Amino acid sequence: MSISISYSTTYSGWTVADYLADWSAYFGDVNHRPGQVVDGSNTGGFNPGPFDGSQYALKSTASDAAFIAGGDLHYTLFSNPSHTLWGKLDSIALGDTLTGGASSGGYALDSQEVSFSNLGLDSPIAQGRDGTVHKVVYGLMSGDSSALQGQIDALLKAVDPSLSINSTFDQLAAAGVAHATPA
Repeated sequence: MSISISYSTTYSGWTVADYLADWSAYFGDVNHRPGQVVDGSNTGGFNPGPFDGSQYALKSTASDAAFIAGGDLHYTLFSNPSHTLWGKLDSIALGDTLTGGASSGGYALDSQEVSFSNLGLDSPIAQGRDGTVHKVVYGLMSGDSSALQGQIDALLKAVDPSLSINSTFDQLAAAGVAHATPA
C-alpha cells in the first residue's frame, strides 16, 4: 500500500515541508548527544521496550510536542553497532501531548496533528547509524526533519511526480494520498 497521510484541517493550506520544518523547530533538539543523555529527560521510550518495540515515542524538552515512530524497531544501546535504531519504520505521528506507554495500551498523542503511514522503511542492523530509519528518527530527536522530508518526498513522487513535499495537504487529499481530521 502507498503512503497514507492524516492531517488536522488546521494544516490544509500548509505544504508538507512547511509543516515538518516548523514542527522540527517547535519540538526543538532534545540534545541526545555525548555527555548530555539523561534517562527520563531526553531518552524517550519503547513499547513494549525496553530497547525494542512496535512504538518508540519521545517528548520535546522545549514544548509539549511529541512524536511516535511505529513499526518493528530495535535500539542497540552499547551492542555493536552501538547507538543504532534499526528495523521497520511504517509510520511517524507528530503532534502535541504524549500519553500512555507499554502499561497503558500504547503511546498516543492527545493532539495528533499529522501522521505518515505505509512509509515502507526497512533498515538492517548491518548499516548501523547510516541506516535511513536511524537518520529519520535521530533527525526528529535533534531538530532536523530533513531525512524524514526526503523519504516522504520520494514516496509522494513515486505515487505521481506532481506530488512532493511542496504539495499542500489539501492537494494531497485531492490526489487520494491524504485525509483531513478535525481541528
